[PDB]
Amino acid sequence: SQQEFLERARQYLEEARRDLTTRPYYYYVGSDSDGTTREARSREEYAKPEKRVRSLIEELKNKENYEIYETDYSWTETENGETRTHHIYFAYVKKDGKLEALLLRIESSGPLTDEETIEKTTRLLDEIYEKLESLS
Repeated sequence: SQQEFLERARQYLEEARRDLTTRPYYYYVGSDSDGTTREARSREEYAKPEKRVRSLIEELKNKENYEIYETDYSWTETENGETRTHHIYFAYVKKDGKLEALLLRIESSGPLTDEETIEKTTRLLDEIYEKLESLS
């Protein structure tokens, strides 16, 4: 059922929305149809490498009853020597009403400053949370 993964990613999204304007962070969480969930609350925990997930995605894009969803918002700004990067990737694959793979990557090199980007990232994290509640 991957309920563990569900709760872990819910908590990660909560903390991301909470610390959007507070502190850098890095959250990874990935589960497959076998249920093997791997997390990474620190950067170097997953900086050492999702392959089968994207391979199955691309294969299923081009047999049936599949519901696939993926979102990826990434923006970087390298100015004055500072390379502030931010990245959010979410994706779930569901073959024949059976969750085959779920993946979440949230990454923030530091606190956000653009009000527009803050609102966009909050809205996207909330959308991912609302979808994750539906995937239970």
